[PDB]
Order: sequence, then structure tokens, then C-alpha cells
Amino acid sequence: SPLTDKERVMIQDSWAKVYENSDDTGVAILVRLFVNFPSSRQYFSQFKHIEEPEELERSAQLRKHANRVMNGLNTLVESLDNSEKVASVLKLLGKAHALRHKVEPVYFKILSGVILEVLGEAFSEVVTPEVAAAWTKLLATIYSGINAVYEEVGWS
Ligand code: HEM
Repeated sequence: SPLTDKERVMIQDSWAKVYENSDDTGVAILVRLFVNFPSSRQYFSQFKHIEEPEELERSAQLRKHANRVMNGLNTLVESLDNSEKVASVLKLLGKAHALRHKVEPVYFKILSGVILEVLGEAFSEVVTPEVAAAWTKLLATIYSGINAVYEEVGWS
């Protein structure tokens, strides 16, 4: 809940390295999500029934979404010091996924999980225990605001 100025800097600085290899990382994340937590695949018409990473990484639909996810995060990171703006971003997100896509909010949580897991595996020389703790705080914030919108919207 309390995010510090140093942590904020930890995040901006690590993210700059992650964004440099943005695309592969996006999909590495989504492939772990969809493989490890398969029911999460249910919302995606073109690969809901695909189990294999090599199959999944070739899905045009997977990849576009993986791209959208990362741009999302990037926006959230560019915007860390402006809290009204993170609020609207999470609002927009949460609405769409609630109303248009009908995604169970649990998957946002599980995704936050996977992002750490993959960040601090693909980019371990940067994601130190300390940096990981900051990303934790951030992603709990993301997930918390998403849930808040989901309730505003009528999901209980
Ligand atoms: C930080 C997390 C995420 C971000 C930034 C994100 C962003 C987006 C964006 C920008 C779109 C397209 C624009 C829109 O329709 O609103 C989209 C579509 C979608 N998202 Fe996400 N999303 C995220 C997480 C999730 C998660 C966890 C799921 C879980 C299954 C999911 C499922 C979908 C689906 C089903 C669509 C429709 C895409 C399609 O037509 O194939 N998203 N997302």
C-alpha cells in the first residue's frame, strides 16, 4: 500500500530494460499464464483449446494481447507519479474486461503472480530481492484497483 520514491525509481529503471525486449517478454508471460492456469484460456476464441507453448506462441491473437498487456504496464509505469491517471487507466481496463470480455477478476491476480515469476527469471540480473518487492507493491496496487472497478460495475 505505501510505495516509496526509491521503489518507484527501482521500477522505472528495471522496466526500461524489460521494455527493450518487450515482445518476447509479453508472450513468455502470457504463455506461462495460459499453460500453468489453463482455464484462463477460455476467453480467447482462437486458442482456448491449445495446451502447448510452441503452439501458443504462434497465435496471432495471443501475441497481440501480449503486446497490449505490455503497453498497458508501460503506461502504468510512465504514469507512476500521477495517481489520478493510474486510476483512470485501471478504470478503463477493469470496465472493458468486466463488461466487454467478461474476465473473472481472479485472473488479473494470477497474472500479477506470473509477471514477477517471469521478470525475475528472464531478467534476474536486474530484479533483485529489493526490486521484486517494489514490483509486488505495484502489482498489488494494479490488482486492487481493478477489483475496485469490478465492484463499481456490479461483479460480486
Ligand atoms: C494488466 C493486464 C491487462 C491489460 C493491460 C490488458 C489489456 C487489454 C487490451 C488493451 C485489450 C484490447 C482493448 C480492449 O478490448 O479493452 C484487451 C483485450 C482482452 N483481454 Fe486483456 N489485458 C490485461 C489482462 C487480461 C487478462 C488477465 C485476461 C485474462 C484472460 C485478459 C483477457 C482479454 C481478452 C479476452 C480480451 C479480448 C481480446 C480478443 O478479442 O481476443 N486480459 N486486453
